[PDB]
Amino acid sequence: GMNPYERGPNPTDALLEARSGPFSVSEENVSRLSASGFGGGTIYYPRENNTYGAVAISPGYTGTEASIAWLGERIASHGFVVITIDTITTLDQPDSRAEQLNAALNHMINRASSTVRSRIDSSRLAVMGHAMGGGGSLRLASQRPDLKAAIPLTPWHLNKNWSSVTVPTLIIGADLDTIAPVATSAKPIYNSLPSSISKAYLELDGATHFAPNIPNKIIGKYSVAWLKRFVDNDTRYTQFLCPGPRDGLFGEVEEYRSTCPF
Repeated sequence: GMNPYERGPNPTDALLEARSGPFSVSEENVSRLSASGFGGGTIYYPRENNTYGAVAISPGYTGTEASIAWLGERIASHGFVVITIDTITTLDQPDSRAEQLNAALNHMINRASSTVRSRIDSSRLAVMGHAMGGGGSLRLASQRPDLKAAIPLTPWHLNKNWSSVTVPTLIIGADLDTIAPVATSAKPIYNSLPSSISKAYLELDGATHFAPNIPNKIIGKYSVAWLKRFVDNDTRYTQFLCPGPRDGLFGEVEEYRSTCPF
């Protein structure tokens, strides 16, 4: 098609809500010893002979790669090369996690096997992270306006003012989070982002701080729609983001805000 970055079948709610997307995925192990500037991890990549955008995902404080593994694989299965990382130590702070997200992106582009490197369009990169890892994704986005998307999940950073970020950013909050409360963290972060960038706020209903650490159909669906729209420029996914998920009785979320139209 006209957009050279479109991958996969035309989307539906059911296809985005499924446990796995349409792309067969393989894994490349990144040992802690092979990793420069992060703690190792796993690269999930589509076996099909396309090039895809690449995504690095960081866990949060005391969290391991296993706390975010499901989301990396799910996203990769919709047509992305995704690394889920361990950090250098489990106690690393958000700004350290930002440096490690950068190191993880660089590893995929420079240090992985030719099998992985040949499937990456190194010009189309995104970052994600849970909690302090979401704070890391915000810091790195602020330093790297070349990134195509950022998805901070139940994020925390010391700094809530990310008005300098121009990367399309989807903030995911959890209404029952007591560890990084949306009242003091996710919502101040989201409202700091400029009106003039592509951004959205998605607050999960009945959700704790740890909602991102188990398979979650809503997180999977809208993370994939966000990356599709902004890493792939794929306007087939605009309809999922704008006006976006409904709230209330038959809805998907507690609250959704956006700078739609995209």
